[PDB]
Amino acid sequence: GSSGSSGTKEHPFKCNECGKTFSHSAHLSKHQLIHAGENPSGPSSG
Ligand SMILES: [Zn+2]
Repeated sequence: GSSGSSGTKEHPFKCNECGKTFSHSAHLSKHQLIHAGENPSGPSSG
């Protein structure tokens, strides 16, 4: 058949923390640092 029913979001890199997608890894890896607390909280509320 085919690997990827959906049309868009066909990037080889997909974040598992949120569910994002990046064409290149460098982008993902970098976008991952955001999940590892890399900014001062504020308006956040759990
Ligand atoms: Zn993410």
